[PDB]
Amino acid sequence: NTVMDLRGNIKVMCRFRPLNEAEILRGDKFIPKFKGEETVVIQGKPYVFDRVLPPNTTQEQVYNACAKQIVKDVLEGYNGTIFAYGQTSSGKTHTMEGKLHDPQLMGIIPRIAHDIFDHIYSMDENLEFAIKVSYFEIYLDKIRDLLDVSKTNLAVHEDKNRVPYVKGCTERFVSSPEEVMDVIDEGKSNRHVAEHSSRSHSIFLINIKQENVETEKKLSGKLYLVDLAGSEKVKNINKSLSALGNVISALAEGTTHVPYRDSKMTRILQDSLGGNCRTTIVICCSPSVFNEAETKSTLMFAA
Ligand SMILES: Nc1ncnc2c1ncn2[C@@H]1O[C@H](COP(=O)(O)OP(=O)(O)O)[C@@H](O)[C@H]1O
Ligand SMILES: [Mg+2]
Repeated sequence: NTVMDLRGNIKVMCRFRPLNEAEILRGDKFIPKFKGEETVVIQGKPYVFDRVLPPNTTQEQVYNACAKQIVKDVLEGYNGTIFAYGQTSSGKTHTMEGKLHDPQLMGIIPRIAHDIFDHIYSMDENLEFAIKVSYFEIYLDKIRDLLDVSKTNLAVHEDKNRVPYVKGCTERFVSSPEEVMDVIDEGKSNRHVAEHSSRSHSIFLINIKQENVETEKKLSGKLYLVDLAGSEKVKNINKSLSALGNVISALAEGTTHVPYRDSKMTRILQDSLGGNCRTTIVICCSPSVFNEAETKSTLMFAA
């Protein structure tokens, strides 16, 4: 959807982060200019987005602009993806997970958590839910499961009925917002070390299933939260982000065939990416000169 027009439904948003302690000491010039709620400029000719989020924008502000709508109709049987993009340091991980237990500094995923268990708990009623989550990285084109260090190079089969999935990826049923937090921690705790996260894609899946206890009828929704690896140029390739780009721009033209198979990632996410779905990309940029290099690359990744 009652708040989603058209097969996609790709929105691109642009969070600029504040200059940090280093950058201010150094005396970094500050390059971006903000015309309105959607436009940003550097040197010349604009970039237009669904939304621009200047340094001042709070997490709670970011959540409402990017996630809250997606959350509502996952609870109504639809699939959704939220991407965080940008060079290393831009604030992708600030945006997606934040400080998990500060009520003010926590990012999207914890906020999605609290949100979910609040629609659910203002009602049931006759609705009984099963919420399971999967947490896995894609490093060097292999699918490492962050919930089970046994599993690396996991395999992408295509289901029964046409569309891809990830065989035998650990699932972990949760039932409180903090149990959702736990799974993020568990994975951070299984996650390889030696920057490593700076060079691998994090996929966080929240699978909500619900059944009516009388009518018996049931809905299923999937919400993927993805923390993409830095887009900079200066642990390899990252043709991946190009496959991603290829998919998005394709959807947003109204051709007919979409380069899903071009990467493991766009293969997996295919059923939560395009058509009936919502996909919001949060591209994250630094306002410094010292990163204007990538800032502009990052900026035109979208269209
Ligand atoms: N919008 C913001 N407001 C305040 N601090 C931020 C913001 N964005 C990033 N930071 C801080 O700057 C650093 C870089 O963020 P990070 O999420 O690690 O970027 P990336 O994930 O792209 O490497 C972190 O210490 C983070 O907490
Ligand atoms: Mg990061």
